[PDB]
Formats: sequence, C-alpha cells, structure tokens
Amino acid sequence: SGVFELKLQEFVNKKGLLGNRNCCRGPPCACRTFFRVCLKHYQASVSPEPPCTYGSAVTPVLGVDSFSLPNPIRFPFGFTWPGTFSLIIEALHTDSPDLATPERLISRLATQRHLTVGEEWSQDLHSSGRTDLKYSYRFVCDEHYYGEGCSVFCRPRDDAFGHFTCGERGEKVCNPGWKGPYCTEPICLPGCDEQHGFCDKPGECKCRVGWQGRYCDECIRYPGCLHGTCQQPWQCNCQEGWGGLFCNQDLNY
Repeated sequence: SGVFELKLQEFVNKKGLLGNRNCCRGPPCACRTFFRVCLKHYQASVSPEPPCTYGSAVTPVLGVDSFSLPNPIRFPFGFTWPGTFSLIIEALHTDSPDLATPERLISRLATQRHLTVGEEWSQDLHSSGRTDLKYSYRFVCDEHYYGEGCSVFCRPRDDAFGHFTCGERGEKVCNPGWKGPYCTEPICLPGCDEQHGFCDKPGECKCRVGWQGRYCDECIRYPGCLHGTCQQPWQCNCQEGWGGLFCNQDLNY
C-alpha cells in the first residue's frame, strides 16, 4: 500500500551548566541520545502509553547533546492511510550502545496530525521547554498504488480481461475504443443503432437479425421486394403505382 517516511533533523538539547542528571550516571557530561517513535491512530487526547497501533520504532544513539543530520526512517503501511494519526516521539539518554526505553530519557513529543499522501515533505519544528526537534515526514504510495489513501491498485493492461492505462488517482483510463467499468466494452461506431446493432471489437457496428446497412438502422425488405420499403424488418410496402407482395405488379401499361 504505502510507506510513512520520517526523517530526523536538529534536536538541540537546551542544557546549560544546569544539571540534566539523567546523563552522568556515576558536572556537565555527554548525553548519548537515541529516539523512540510511536505511530498510533487519531486520539482526542494523545496518550504516551504504548499500545501503538500503526507501529513503533527504536533507533540507535543518533547523537550527543545537540546535533544535526544530513537517511530517513521507513514505516511500512499495509492498508489504507487514514490521513489522520497521532505521533509520539521521545528523545532518550542511555549509557550503553542498552537501548529500549523509566526516565533515563530526555523529552517527549505528542501530537495529532493530518497528513495527505504524496512525495512533498512536511516540515515541522517542536521547539519547547528544554528541547528543539526539527523533523520532516511524508507518506509515499508503493508502486502501482495510487489515490488519497494509497489504496487503489492499478497496473496498465491491454489484453483479454481489459484495456486501460492508470490514471492520476489510480482510476482506470480506458484505451481509445474501449469503455465500461473495467474497460472491457468496445465502443460502437458513432451512429450505430442501439437496439439493432452490437459490437465485438472497437471499430465495427454489427447488425442483428433483420437489419442491414452501415449503422444497422436500415431494415431488410421481404425477399424479392421490388418497389417498396420496410418500416420493421421483412415488411414490403409497395409505393406509388404498384401492388402485390413482390410489388412487381405494375398498374400503368
């Protein structure tokens, strides 16, 4: 379906000579900083607690104190992107390579967000209290997947089952000459009769029983009909100065 990409930029641990005693387990010291990210469904009040539904992630130590980065984090998303989600990202200090979050920690970000799909990166800055996180995120459809939720699968196909290319939002764009929901129906020749005509291929206009002509709107007279015309098929109605079934009977000489 799609992938939620989140890349991390500038974090700026606002720590003066004041003590951030999470660091220095055993005086200003280096705070080995790694992150934990949780994607959850939309919540009216975002809870940091981790039954994270859209999924979690724990990163290695990305840096000491305050730092910046040049890459992104990939969250595989295997169904329709809701567009609305709750993002929770925590910055944490540890002393070991361990990882996996008490307080050790540094700070917490928790917010509700609306994200439209597409390749355009959404920029944001969480600057508050004692921390300054800069970050970009987006949602990119997997290939052959389109639509506002990356839920529309499409592959260009010209064969027995169907004839179409893939549209912008993933809709089936029928190739010239074809129509219908699955682009399986051939377009009849412009002018072809609806009732007395059918089409097995995207150019012709085939006539049914009792009808003839280019557009199949011309009936067939009774076999042997000379001077006369049909209204409905197999009719032979004599015109001026003729009679009989064949209309060959002349009333002149």
